[PDB]
Amino acid sequence: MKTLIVVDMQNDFISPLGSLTVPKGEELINPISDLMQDADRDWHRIVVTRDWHPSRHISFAKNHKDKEPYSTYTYHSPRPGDDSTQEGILWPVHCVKNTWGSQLVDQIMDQVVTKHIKIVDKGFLTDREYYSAFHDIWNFHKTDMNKYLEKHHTDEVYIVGVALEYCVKATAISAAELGYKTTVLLDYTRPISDDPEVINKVKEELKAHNINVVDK
Ligand SMILES: [Mg+2]
Ligand SMILES: [Zn+2]
Repeated sequence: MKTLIVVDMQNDFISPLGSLTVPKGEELINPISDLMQDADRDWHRIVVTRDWHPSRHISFAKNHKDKEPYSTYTYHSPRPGDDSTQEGILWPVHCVKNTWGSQLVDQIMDQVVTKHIKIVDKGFLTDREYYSAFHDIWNFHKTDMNKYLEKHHTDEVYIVGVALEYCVKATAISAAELGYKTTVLLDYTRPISDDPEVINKVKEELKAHNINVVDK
């Protein structure tokens, strides 16, 4: 069956008042809300995801001496004895747990609360980045996502939300790797990068992982 995953539709990403606004992100609120309620889409289940960071999170530039937001940083595997590394971006503080910024945007939250929609939080471990809604960048900690999808007989995963080139892409790739027929509905996503070229690049990467990219 089909599960819709709505990725990180949170204030810090969507509102201009947010600390890490996705350009044109406000355009997604109503259409995604409509998508969630559209019976023609045959959603057996909907899952919404949230970045759920502590203020001391390793991904915030603020928590690093002599490093400013949007700078590059070398992350180190948290497993002891493992010494591999990954290139990453240090960010402005965003989606801190229990703050306005980490709240699902009103219109989505309203749906989640009244329809009792499953929430998956990621990014709460201080020591690592966590783009994918399925597991951290090391594939060390997993969320309950996969188990939830399995319980609910999911064979098709549809992904919408923000940011196209980060949490959306990472979640889509996880879903495909785990054997779900995965689709990204492009029109229901936005990149953080105000660069039109970024859309094409992601499109190609997704297709290379056998993920369907359609507009609507
Ligand atoms: Mg802003
Ligand atoms: Zn984040």
